[PDB]
Amino acid sequence: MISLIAALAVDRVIGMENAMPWNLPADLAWFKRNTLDKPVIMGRHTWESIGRPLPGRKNIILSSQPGTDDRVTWVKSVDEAIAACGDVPEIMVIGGGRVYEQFLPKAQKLYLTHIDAEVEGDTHFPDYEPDDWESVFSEFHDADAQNSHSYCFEILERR
Amino acid sequence: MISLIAALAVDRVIGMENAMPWNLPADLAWFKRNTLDKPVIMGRHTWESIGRPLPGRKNIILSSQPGTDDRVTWVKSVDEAIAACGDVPEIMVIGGGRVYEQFLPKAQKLYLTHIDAEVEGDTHFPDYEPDDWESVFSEFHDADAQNSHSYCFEILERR
Ligand SMILES: Nc1nc(=O)c2nc(CNc3ccc(C(=O)N[C@@H](CCC(=O)O)C(=O)O)cc3)cnc2[nH]1
Ligand SMILES: [Ca+2]
Ligand SMILES: [Cl-]
Ligand SMILES: [Cl-]
Repeated sequence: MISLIAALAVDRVIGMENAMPWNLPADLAWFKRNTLDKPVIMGRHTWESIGRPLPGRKNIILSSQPGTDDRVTWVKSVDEAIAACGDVPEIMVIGGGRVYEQFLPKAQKLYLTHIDAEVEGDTHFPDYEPDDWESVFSEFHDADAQNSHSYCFEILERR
Repeated sequence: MISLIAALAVDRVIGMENAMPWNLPADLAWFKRNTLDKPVIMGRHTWESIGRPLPGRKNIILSSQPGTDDRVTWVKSVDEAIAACGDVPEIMVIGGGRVYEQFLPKAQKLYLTHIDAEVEGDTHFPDYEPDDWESVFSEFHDADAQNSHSYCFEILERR
């Protein structure tokens, strides 16, 4: 099955190119715990934000352009990307925006981090109609010495 | 000599009730490059925020309270903190606010990172007179894929 994981600010704004104005190590640990040992599919901007292959995961880059690197798999289409993953229980789609747009319709699960931050932004996580999704897990956390803002982890299941 | 190093948001804000709302790996790399192989003096709250000893530097904690950790050196006064540095050419003071206020009078150099971020702070860098310091290095950078805000590196020397 296919899953989407993302960090959303107020109004569902997500990053486009520059790094988001927040510092949430708790959220990065959550991203890690949930994607480890799984293939991850991402767009070119996400690849640049990351800066190197995510370890312990199969890195698949979906893009209309040229693979600048031999350590990851570069695909030009969604079907190629899915194929690249092979036969696994869960495929993780890590963004950015267009990439989430493309896999949404095929997704069965969503791992979202809702962050209490108002950021001005162009892109938004695709519109998802909850009556179509079941919220099965939600856990809020306050900001602290290590996390710049309040955040709530949430898992949703496609009904 | 004694130097102070700090990251300042607009209005000299240096800390908030929670972690600062930004993600600036390049600033962190500049901090490391400038403190590596040097003794570092910090207050207890800064220490708590860090979590561990900074590798490759001698860590000195200035605080009225007793120890807590055996991997660093705990001191009770500024004189004590200085003496514990020994014979080194430059001592780095890394905050917070109170520590910076107390050591400014003896400092000859400032390594500052001005970050374009408007936040409500809790603590601020002490007020310094621009006429008393000479900027001998400055370098501006916009936010990018990995850094959330624009920032400018600056080194000032006491006139
Ligand atoms: N929840 C969630 N949070 C995010 O921050 C997020 N980021 C992306 C894309 N951006 C990034 C940027 C960096 C790393 C990263 O360095 N992760 C390391 C963890 C290292 C660490 O814990 O510092 C990884 O190993 O997963 C991951 C995704 C996608 N989905 C997200 N989803
Ligand atoms: Ca100058
Ligand atoms: Cl992308
Ligand atoms: Cl402190």
